[PDB]
Amino acid sequence: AQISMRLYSNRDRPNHLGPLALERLARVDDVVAQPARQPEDGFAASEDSLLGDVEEYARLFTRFLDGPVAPLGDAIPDDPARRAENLKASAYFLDASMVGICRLDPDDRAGDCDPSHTHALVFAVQFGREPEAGEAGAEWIRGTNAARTDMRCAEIAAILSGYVRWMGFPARGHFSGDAQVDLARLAVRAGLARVVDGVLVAPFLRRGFRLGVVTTGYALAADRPLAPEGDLGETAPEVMLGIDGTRPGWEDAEEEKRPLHMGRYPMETIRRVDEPTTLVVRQEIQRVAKRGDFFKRAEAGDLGEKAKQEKKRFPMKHPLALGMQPLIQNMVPLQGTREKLAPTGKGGDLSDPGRNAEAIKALGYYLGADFVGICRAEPWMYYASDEVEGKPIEAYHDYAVVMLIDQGYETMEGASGDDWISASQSMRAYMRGAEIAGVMAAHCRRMGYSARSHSNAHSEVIHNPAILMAGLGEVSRIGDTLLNPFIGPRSKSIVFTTDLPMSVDRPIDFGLQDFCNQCRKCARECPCNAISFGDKVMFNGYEIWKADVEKCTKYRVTQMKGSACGRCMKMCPWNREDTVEGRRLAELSIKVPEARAAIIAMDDALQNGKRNLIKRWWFDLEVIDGVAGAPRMGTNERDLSPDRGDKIGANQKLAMYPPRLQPPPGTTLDAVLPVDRSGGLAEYAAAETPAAARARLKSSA
Ligand code: B12
Ligand code: SF4
Ligand code: SF4
Ligand SMILES: [Cl-]
Ligand code: NA
Repeated sequence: AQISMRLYSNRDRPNHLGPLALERLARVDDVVAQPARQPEDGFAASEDSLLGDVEEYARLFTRFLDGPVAPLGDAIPDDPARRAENLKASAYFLDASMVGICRLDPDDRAGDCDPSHTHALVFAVQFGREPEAGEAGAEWIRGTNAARTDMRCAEIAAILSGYVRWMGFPARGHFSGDAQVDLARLAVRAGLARVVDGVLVAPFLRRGFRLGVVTTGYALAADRPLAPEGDLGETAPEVMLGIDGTRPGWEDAEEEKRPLHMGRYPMETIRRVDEPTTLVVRQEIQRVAKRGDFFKRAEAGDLGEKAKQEKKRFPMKHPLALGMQPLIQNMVPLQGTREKLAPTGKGGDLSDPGRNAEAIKALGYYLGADFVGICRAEPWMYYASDEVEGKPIEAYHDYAVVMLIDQGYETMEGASGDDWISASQSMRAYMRGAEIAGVMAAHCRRMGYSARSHSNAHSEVIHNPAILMAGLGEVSRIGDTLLNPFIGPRSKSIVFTTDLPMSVDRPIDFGLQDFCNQCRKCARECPCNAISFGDKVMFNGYEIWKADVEKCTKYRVTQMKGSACGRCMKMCPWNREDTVEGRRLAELSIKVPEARAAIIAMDDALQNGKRNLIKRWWFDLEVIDGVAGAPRMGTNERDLSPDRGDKIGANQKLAMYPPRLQPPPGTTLDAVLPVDRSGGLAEYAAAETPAAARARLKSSA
């Protein structure tokens, strides 16, 4: 029934080409400049609207369009064609819609622009889809598209300019809200648009778009403008069908037939159940100090000196991740309120919780979420106490809005999972989520409903049980990661809590317990053997495959041949391309139990998980002592591993750290609690089986 996905794989298409067939458009060497403006919204935004909130995050991102420049090291590639590919691939990684590069002339440097800048990276972001007339949340969104899309342009320009600054080259970001150059002119010269009746028109971006620019003296290979008159070739048969793995020409129209609140993926086709597919015993779940998060344990010294020394650095070794850091850290003060608010009367009719749910979903999809779900924020989902002052955390809000951001299939295909780009994949998703949820929570507060977002930089809730209760994933063998039937385990979640009354979603059942029970690929491929090859256990009141969080923490924080790790997400059979056959393999896994073992086995026989060298678009750069250079100890380039054989389930002994082996509630980062590994190993051997738990509970039912 869903026929918008691609027929053809993009496995041989380098990332710098992007998802659109820009290389098949008619181009010429030069065009005559003419006056032009960016697309704008058709209607005006009310005070019920989100406008003030996206404007605030744009202003925040504006502070990072310029910054300090690092010292130039010895490891930046000289070739401007290679530089151009890398930087275009970077923009597409950050979800630019269309990217091009041009030279800056003297008339461009005659304004406030740095006279050393000779090149411009120009990118467009397409307008978001908006709800139709009469749909829930239409008043929240109408008239906000240029400001919403400007926000995303500032964000991307700030990250990319900061990335070039960390490589040792001055660079400045620009967008409508703060520009030293003529954006519309540069968009024409870089080949993204043409002028129609004084307004820019971009092939393929039929909803409208906004522009961002990074100017720099980092020399880049330039592009050519579009042929100025006549048909560009956007509906040629190779383009329409997406032969090279590009977006099919009918996808826009087909997508617009789904209500915005339903998302892009057909989650309405997955079975719902009232209780999760795995046992949750709420009366037996103890709340955990934030100080027990194993990154906080590492920071405090619980895992030894090396882990402590590397804690702040480990995800910020690559210059691209360093470009994101300022945005991530400075969104934290904007996360929101814990105190009750009074309804303000803004936001339209909020009396139907079913419609409030649809409005919130539409809002998340508009802003860029891949999935949106809603659950009750149960008290046991909040941490017991904060790690800084040690004060109790209250269960202050009623609902959790959970959103998933796809970490990116095509980048992960090129990667080892634990190489130089790994943490940049995590941070992009963390950054994008934090932005979306910050805006959404601010809108709730505008309507007089208390709301706070919960980011990688500062959460007061554990995301996992909210992902489970919101019906966005099932418990997987990976352990501390939940798996979605369409994007697999390839996601970062963001949560914001709120008091806005909403209908809640239900847990999902797509057969994963049976599937993971017959598969061991993640376990086999984990560089530190942290994933369980055995059966599910009870842990702090719930059934789970408990990974060894001490082993995984130490590997991610301290391994030196990349930046952190997410290899388990890469190796999973459910991590697949968004094509007709890929979707079909997932459908079969869901609908046909007798096919699962074959799918599991063929995933290895066909070498899924092999590194695709065409997709390796990033530079292997490690910042040490403030300077980018070649990796000091090398780079992980892992391939598929052989079996551990047949008895590994019975032989592997992992350590678990339920509340009794954690720093108690009220413990702060000022105290040290050496991790009790021998006790955690014994605790795992003593864990109740889920069968025994069900038997025990039944005797009190
Ligand atoms: C610290 C941390 C880690 C640490 C330490 C985890 C720990 N247990 O201390 C380590 C290094 C192990 C880790 C690893 C990774 N993590 Co991590 N991490 C966190 C973080 C920031 C805090 C977790 C926490 O507080 N743990 C301390 C206590 C609560 O741990 P716990 O008692 O052992 O409980 C864990 C689970 O059992 C589960 N949980 C708790 N209560 C309940 C109840 C039920 C019913 C269920 C089903 C589960 C569940 O949540 C906890 C996750 O650590 C969260 C984000 C967040 N705020 O939740 C993510 C988070 C869990 N990580 C995530 C991911 C993706 C990863 C990696 C894949 C790394 C990467 N490249 O992205 C790996 C996966 C490791 C694995 N095998 O599963 C995602 C998972 C998303 C998803 N799809 O489910 C999260 C939610 C971050 C995010 N916003 O997306 N991470
Ligand atoms: S790799 Fe196999 S076992 Fe591990 S999570 Fe994916 S499907 Fe489950
Ligand atoms: S469990 Fe940790 S170390 Fe193992 S693959 Fe996953 S992220 Fe890497
Ligand atoms: Cl994590
Ligand atoms: Na795969």
